[PDB]
Amino acid sequence: YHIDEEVGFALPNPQENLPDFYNDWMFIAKHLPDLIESGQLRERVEKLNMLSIDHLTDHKSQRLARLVLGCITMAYVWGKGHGDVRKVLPRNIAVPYCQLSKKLELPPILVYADCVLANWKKKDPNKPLTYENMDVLFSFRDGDCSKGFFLVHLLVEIAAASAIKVIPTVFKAMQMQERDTLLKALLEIASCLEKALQVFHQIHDHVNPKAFFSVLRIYLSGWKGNPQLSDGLVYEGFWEDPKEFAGGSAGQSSVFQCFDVLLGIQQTAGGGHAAQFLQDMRRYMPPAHRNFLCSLESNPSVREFVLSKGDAGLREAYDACVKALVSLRSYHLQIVTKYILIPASQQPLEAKGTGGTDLMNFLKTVRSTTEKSLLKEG
Ligand code: HEM
Ligand SMILES: N[C@@H](Cc1c[nH]c2ccccc12)C(=O)O
Ligand SMILES: OCCc1c[nH]c2ccccc12
Ligand SMILES: [C-]#N
Repeated sequence: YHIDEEVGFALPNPQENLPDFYNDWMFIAKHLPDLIESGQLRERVEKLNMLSIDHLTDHKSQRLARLVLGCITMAYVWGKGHGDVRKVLPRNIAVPYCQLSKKLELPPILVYADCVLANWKKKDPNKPLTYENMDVLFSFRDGDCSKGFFLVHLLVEIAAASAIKVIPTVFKAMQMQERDTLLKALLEIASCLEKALQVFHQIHDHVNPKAFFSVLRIYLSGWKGNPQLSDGLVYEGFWEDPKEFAGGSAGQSSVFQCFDVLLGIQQTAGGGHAAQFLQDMRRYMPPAHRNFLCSLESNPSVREFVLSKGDAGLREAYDACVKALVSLRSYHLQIVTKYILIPASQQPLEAKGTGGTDLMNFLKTVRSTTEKSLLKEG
């Protein structure tokens, strides 16, 4: 399902530079801070050629092109970020992006898989994976803190993906009726999620609230139920009409949905607005990751197994994992308070996320549903 023991769902060292045929593309993406502040970005994209996508070799190259075309499309649509919006996207950039998006089974807009999972490099390949030894490929503006913002996600993915290699043990242990193995395995998955919470903490160090809310957040925004492009973005040449597509969010990460599926926390059940979002966001993941969540869903329920056995140590191990998810979501709400709610209040009905959710009801519903799945002695 394209999963690595070392790095998780991220590409193990993604493609940094394209074939030379797409040098028009790579120049605009690499120098986005300057071109946007100059006010000359839109002319530079409007004055382009319609480059055909046939000469992109493999998956790693196509995933860099997604990121290049995606970043460019955001810089073009939003502009300097003040209100001057572009409701129509040029035929020269839009058609190859739509064609590349249809080939990779993704929507034509920047997603988590682009701007986090394909948007990094190792400085000194020998040394271990960390904030000092890592750097993003692309930023949007100067002082947008995109290095810290994107890489904190990637490091939390990596921390959480230590658990993903334990999953086959869990289902093998249930199938073979091996209780002690299943107990050990669940505690290891809990241990990984606790360590993922510690990796989360550094967002305060590497990301400034005002920088995030006012500068960066507008470039991660999309155009599905967005007042600025209410009908949607027009992909000229490729599509007849405007088309709505949700903006980027960590809700588009597979790691952060898979533990709910693993543990039998039914976030996607019920038909309410939150479940609908979390399901819909699986179409904003690359197909291999969508299949991982699928495969995991098709397995027998760990929850049902644990409740059936009348076993305290097994229930407690299971609860460790659920607690860890509740801790992450509770902390994420504190991050939302510092990085959205307070910044929004210093700005001269319902607050909307970049993905389009009613964020405070949404997030608390998702945390609530997680808490309800705590067993507590059967
Ligand atoms: C400045 C930092 C952050 C802000 C302001 C923020 C804000 C939000 C918002 C508003 C949503 C609701 C969905 C939407 O409409 O977009 C959301 C969902 C989510 N965020 Fe974040 N977020 C941040 C960082 C993170 C990080 C670092 C992670 C994980 C490593 C994360 C994981 C999630 C997940 C998994 C969801 C989906 C709902 C859930 O399962 O709890 N977020 N976030
Ligand atoms: N949904 C967040 C933005 C966000 C947080 N983490 C992300 C990761 C990728 C893309 C977007 C995001 C907001 O409304 O502010
Ligand atoms: O909202 C908290 C973010 C989150 C949900 N599930 C996860 C699993 C691993 C790491 C972070 C998360
Ligand atoms: C978090 N989006």
